[PDB]
Parts: sequence; C-alpha cells; structure tokens
Amino acid sequence: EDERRELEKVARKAIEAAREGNTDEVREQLQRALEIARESGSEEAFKLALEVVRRVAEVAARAGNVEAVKEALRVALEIVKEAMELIKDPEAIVRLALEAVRVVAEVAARAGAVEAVKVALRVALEIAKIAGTEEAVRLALEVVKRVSDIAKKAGNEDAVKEAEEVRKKIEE
Amino acid sequence: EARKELTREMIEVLREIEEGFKERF
Repeated sequence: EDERRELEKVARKAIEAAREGNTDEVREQLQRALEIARESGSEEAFKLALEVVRRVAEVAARAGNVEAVKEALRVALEIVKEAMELIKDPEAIVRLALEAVRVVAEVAARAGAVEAVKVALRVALEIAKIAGTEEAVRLALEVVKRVSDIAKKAGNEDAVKEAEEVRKKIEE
Repeated sequence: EARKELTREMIEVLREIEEGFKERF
C-alpha cells in the first residue's frame, strides 16, 4: 500500500519538530496526516494516523512541549469525527474511537491528571456498553492495561489504583 | 495554568468522542 508510506514520512518530520521545539511544523504535519487519512477513506489510514498522533504526543511530552501535546489531542478528535462521516461500518467506528480514547489516556497517565485518567476510563466503559461486542470489551480492557502500565513506570500511584478498580468493575 | 489547559482539553476531547458515538447509535 502506497498510502502507508506517506504517513511514515510525515511522522519522521512531525516527531523531529516535536524535539527541536518547532510547534508550527507539528501543526502542519499533523494536519497533513489527517488529510492523508481523509482522502483514502480506509479504516487503516484513519488508524495509522492515530499512531502518528500518539507518536508525536509521546516525544512532545518527553521534550516538555506542552502545546504540541495539545495539538495532538485536537487532531485525535478530528480523525474520529472524520471517520464517523466517512466510515459506514459501525464496528470500525468503535475500534477507532477506543483507539483514540486509549491515546488520550496514555498521555494523561504520564501527565498524572488523575481526573482525566478517570474520565478516560469512564468514557471507555461507556463506549463498550452501546457496542455490546466482545471486541469492544477487549479494547476497553486494553485502555485499562495501558493506563496501569504507563502509570507504573511514571510512579503515579493514583492512576494505577484507579486502573485496577475499573478492571475489576467490568469483570462482573 | 498551562497544565490546567492540557487537562481541560483532555476532558473536553473525551466527552466529545463519547457524545459523537452516542448520536450514531
């Protein structure tokens, strides 16, 4: 697929600008990756754009670039809405929604927002309720898995405690 | 306030994703 090798080029350019502090270049490449996924229409392209959003949000947070992180969260919302308009498959919308909810939850665990980590787990449980599929709860447990993992390596004890609770809630 | 803006946008983007999903279903 030639659509994939386009997002990799804009990913190298977006993560490079996230380190040197070129927040304006981050806005351009993130908006470009949105246009790449918007033109094709396939779920894989809408998905592959989320990796770029998650990739730049990691390096921007690791470099103290707070505004570049806020730009990634904005794009993560835009790919979801652009998918709800393009994608006709309701199950593909569920996957892309939890994949975006998972991204905003990993950045909140590093940032130790606690309240945002709680809302992310609260939203992720709600998305899997209307879906009612075994695929939805599998990805919902993955948002809890990533929140608990990232919060441990960060030493934020408030999130690993909330993650273990939400995991036990849907086990029944 | 810069970190408060980061957390505030996280809550908003999350509730917008949930809102758009409850409308399609």
